[PDB]
Amino acid sequence: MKKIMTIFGTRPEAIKMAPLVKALEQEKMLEPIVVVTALDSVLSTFEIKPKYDLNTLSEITSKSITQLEQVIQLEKPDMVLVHGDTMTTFAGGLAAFYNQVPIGHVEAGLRSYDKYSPFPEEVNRQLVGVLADLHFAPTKNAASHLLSEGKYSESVVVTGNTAIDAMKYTVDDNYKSNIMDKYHDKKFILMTAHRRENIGKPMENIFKAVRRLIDEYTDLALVYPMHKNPKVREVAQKILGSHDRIELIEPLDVVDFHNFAKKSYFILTDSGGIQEEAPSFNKPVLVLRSVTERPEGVEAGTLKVIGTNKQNVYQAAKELIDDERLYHQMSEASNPYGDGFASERIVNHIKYYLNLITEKPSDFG
Amino acid sequence: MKKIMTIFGTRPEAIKMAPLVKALEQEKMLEPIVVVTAQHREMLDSVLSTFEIKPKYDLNIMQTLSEITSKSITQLEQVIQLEKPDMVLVHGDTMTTFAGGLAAFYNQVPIGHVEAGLRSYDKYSPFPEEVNRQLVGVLADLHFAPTKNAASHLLSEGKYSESVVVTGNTAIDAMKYTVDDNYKSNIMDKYHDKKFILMTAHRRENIGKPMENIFKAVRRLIDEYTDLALVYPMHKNPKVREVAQKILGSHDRIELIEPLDVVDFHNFAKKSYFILTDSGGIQEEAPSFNKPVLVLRSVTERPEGVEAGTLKVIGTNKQNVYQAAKELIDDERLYHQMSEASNPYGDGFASERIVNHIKYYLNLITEKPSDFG
Ligand SMILES: O=c1ccn([C@@H]2O[C@H](COP(=O)(O)OP(=O)(O)O)[C@@H](O)[C@H]2O)c(=O)[nH]1
Ligand SMILES: O=c1ccn([C@@H]2O[C@H](COP(=O)(O)OP(=O)(O)O)[C@@H](O)[C@H]2O)c(=O)[nH]1
Repeated sequence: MKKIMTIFGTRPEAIKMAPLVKALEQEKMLEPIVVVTALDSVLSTFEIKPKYDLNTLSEITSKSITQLEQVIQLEKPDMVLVHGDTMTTFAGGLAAFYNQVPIGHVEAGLRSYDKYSPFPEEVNRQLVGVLADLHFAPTKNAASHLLSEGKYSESVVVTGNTAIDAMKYTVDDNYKSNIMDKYHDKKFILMTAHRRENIGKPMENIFKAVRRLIDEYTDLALVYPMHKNPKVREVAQKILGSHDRIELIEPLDVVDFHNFAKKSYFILTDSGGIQEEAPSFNKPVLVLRSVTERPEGVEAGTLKVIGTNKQNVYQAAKELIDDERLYHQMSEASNPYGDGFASERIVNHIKYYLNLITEKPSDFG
Repeated sequence: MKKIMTIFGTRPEAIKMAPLVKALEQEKMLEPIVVVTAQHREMLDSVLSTFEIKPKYDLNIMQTLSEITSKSITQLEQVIQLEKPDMVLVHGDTMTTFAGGLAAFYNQVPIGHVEAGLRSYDKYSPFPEEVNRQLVGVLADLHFAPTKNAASHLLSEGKYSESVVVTGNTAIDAMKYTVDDNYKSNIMDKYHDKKFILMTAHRRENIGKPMENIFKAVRRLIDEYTDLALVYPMHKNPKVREVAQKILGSHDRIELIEPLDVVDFHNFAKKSYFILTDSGGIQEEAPSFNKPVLVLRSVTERPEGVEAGTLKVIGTNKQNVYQAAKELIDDERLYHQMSEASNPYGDGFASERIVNHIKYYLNLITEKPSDFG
């Protein structure tokens, strides 16, 4: 009945938007129109078929704006939903605004308050914050950023992060894997590293710290689904290669990654999405960054921001291994990012906003 | 020297940026690189000749709002990468302002926002200007706020304290260049025995009935008051002109004319009885001419002139426009209250303050200018 356009252009966004597309599909009064800019394995896992598959930073924005406008004018959606902070999020929000279509921002209000870090993500989410009619903040902290900036009180709602909802479709407590069977008698670290700010010396530092832990603790193993970057793979192979307790593998599909994460000892990562998922797996996370836009997990105790200095990475992981009570406290901390029903809240906020229902959902929480 | 790129694309924007380009020219340590995008093409040239400015780049851009933005960002990036400016200056809230600010940001060039912080706090009014100035507020490194009220909007939104500076509006600086001692006009001479209303209206007012309402209210005042006249420099839009002709045409004491060059418009505004307009720029200039303004907008981002007393916001309802104008005509005390009010928008030296803030920011000078106000 009411057309809800969902625009997304990356695999991490597809994971976060997929459960919302399923909730919009299940809702009788709303019809989702899926637009991919833009991944295929995520779309098949959640059984989503895009209606549109489109397809310098200036050229990306320029092309995205005009093509998304063509799709918006053809479909005439009642609302456009954009996610987070990528080039597509801003281009989709701006094309919607120019066509006077209401905008819902999924995962609204994250802030580093530094224009050049993350670049261009910090500016993208701040620019979308200007356009959006509804801000689906994942946490009360993100909602406070928007309320303090002067966004209208009633337009800011706390729903939780849809990353936790996606886990309901992927986790299988009877999951099977030959790599997991190989390390049945080991405690494995699950590591991922993709941030441009960690290319070069940060990566060498991280790998030497992890290699030292692998040498010192014989019952430890490492599973590292590596980004395809040839330089980082060369560096990974020199420090971490030819070791039977280290698995240097390709990126995992989301079913395999979530099930690996659920069996890991702890996670080492610079990922934003893994920080929101990890507390629901009861897995401590050591965040390989110097600044965070997810302080909620730090306050809850689920994560610890350790930077990329070789000594700090090594010492922080060693403390997690040696102090079982600290490990258990980080594992048991509740997820401040959601309870798995963010999509249902978002759907009911959309219905309320479009005058299809009288009840407005309460803030998650 | 440092390269200061000044990007602007419309005649109103050229009027406000021209005195700043002249101050950047006069400044020994800075070089202005003038980039014009020409959404307004013909009228933009007479502004450039009045102030003696020759653009280094003249891009042909100018179509949906998406297409304008899409074309402007890539072409302005090409100019930014070729020139490698030390700072990009954008003005106000047009499509060029945002596209130039975004291309500068993607190339990590510092951004100075001339006329920063105006807010209606309504996403669809002015559309797309309110959103454009809010989007540029996210990108800018220096916010040259025209008034303390505009600076308060930026400070309340969380912009860094030292990045927000009050300079006054460059619209008042431009009026120093539009004085013509040998000024004459045959239209003014024809109405030497009349009190004329000077009216201007944007093309967007003709989407729905606002323009028709305004014109019927004004025609009624011309019919009722024989000593009144109307001077209306019309946008070229054929649809605007059909509606003007159909309501205000074939009428004694009404001049339906072409857009005026800025020297004539400023000199017509000084001899008018009062101004009837939806213009943003005229609201900032009018107090310096001691002229009352009836603002044809439902929401304003210029409350300073309302507080000072030169401006009254009256909307576009036919009865309200007619009653508000009739009250100005009948109540000489109220006309006097709106006339003698001081200008809260500037003193004519905003450009010098902007230039010294730029020098300070790029570490060329130690003194930071004080806040105008
Ligand atoms: O090999 C991998 C690594 C990550 N993930 C998932 O991808 C998201 C995180 O993506 P990434 O770290 O690349 O991006 P970020 O979240 O930092 O933007 C989370 O949902 C992870 O569970 C995945 O499916 N396979
Ligand atoms: O025929 C005209 C009408 C206006 N102006 C000037 O143009 C600016 C206002 O332009 P406009 O109202 O079209 O745009 P706005 O300010 O509303 O964006 C002010 O400097 C006016 O003095 C002009 O030179 N000639």
